[PDB]
Amino acid sequence: GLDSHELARLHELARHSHAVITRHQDAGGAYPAAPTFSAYRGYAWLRDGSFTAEGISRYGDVASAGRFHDWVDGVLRRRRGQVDDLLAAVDRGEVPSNEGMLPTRFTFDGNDGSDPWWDFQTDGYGMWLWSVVTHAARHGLDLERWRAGIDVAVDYLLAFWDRPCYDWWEEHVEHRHVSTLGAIHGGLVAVGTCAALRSAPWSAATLQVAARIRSLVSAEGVVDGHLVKWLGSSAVDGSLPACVVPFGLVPPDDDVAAMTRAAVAKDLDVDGGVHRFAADVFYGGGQWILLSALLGWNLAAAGDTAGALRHLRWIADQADADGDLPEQVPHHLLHPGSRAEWVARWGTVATPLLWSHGMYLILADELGLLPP
Ligand SMILES: [N+]
Repeated sequence: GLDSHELARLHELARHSHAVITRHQDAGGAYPAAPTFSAYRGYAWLRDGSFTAEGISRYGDVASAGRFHDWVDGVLRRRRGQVDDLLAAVDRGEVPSNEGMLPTRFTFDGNDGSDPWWDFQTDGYGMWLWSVVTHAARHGLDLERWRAGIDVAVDYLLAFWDRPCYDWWEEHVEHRHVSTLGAIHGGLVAVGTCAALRSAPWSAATLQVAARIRSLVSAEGVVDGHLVKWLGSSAVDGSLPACVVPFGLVPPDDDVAAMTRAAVAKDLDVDGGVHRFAADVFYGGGQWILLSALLGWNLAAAGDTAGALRHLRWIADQADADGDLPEQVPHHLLHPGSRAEWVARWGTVATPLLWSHGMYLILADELGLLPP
């Protein structure tokens, strides 16, 4: 199994992951993506923050995770009128432009941090529903604390789930991305199957829309037995295992789950470090900590503890002298000639990336390795 040498190092990286996340959590409750990376500093993402919050909730820091959910909830209640206006526009047949949608980046005070024409994404609102329900179930909490923000997110996603948008990586606005569909599905099934939310007006609708998402993925999101990066594509994306665990398009034991884990591993995993997609030129297309953790989580869930452990160890080997985990490492580059221009333009790779730490904690917990 694991010797005292490796257990001590993995425990310390878990302790440090909790510390770096809670040290950089904003006073208002937001988790930032990266406190010192030029292009990300000063902003929060619901994607990063939701997976971060789920690592912290598993770790057992109820107070920290709860302040994140408070933050998100209050940000979303503030958009009640914005969401109602977009729904009324749809009802009039005046479909709003990407420029009018809810944002991707948030400032720590809950304002738009970016222009959605350039980065419109719907996945983070589905990930937040999955996160807050999973947290409340784990710690026995009353979801009425965050219900009015849940209601905004649900209403928005029931309207806009089928809209093309940019993927997790802020690319390809014209497409419908399977890990985006998957994030929405996970959020909708989490609220639709939640006994505390049984009387919500949208209860039945969330499970009917989740079924519509699965129908779309069955028709256009599966090729040669595996999920694909966007509807109508043949290629895989490193984000796709999230459609198994945690978002539940198919269970871990399904043939499409197995075929998707094997395709991601064959096409994108080098020596334990998982690339985003074949064409990735961002910093040369490096190996992403959070994706090695996502694949490891999916292997643990399917009963492949050994494969899970190999990916955990790979991630632990990327910690720097202070125990900080970067976004990505360049040990294998898909497009080595593209790295220099990114380092010149934005600097050295985001380190720490809080989502890297959040995912480390999830995978550690899946393997029973959080300090006792
Ligand atoms: N699991």
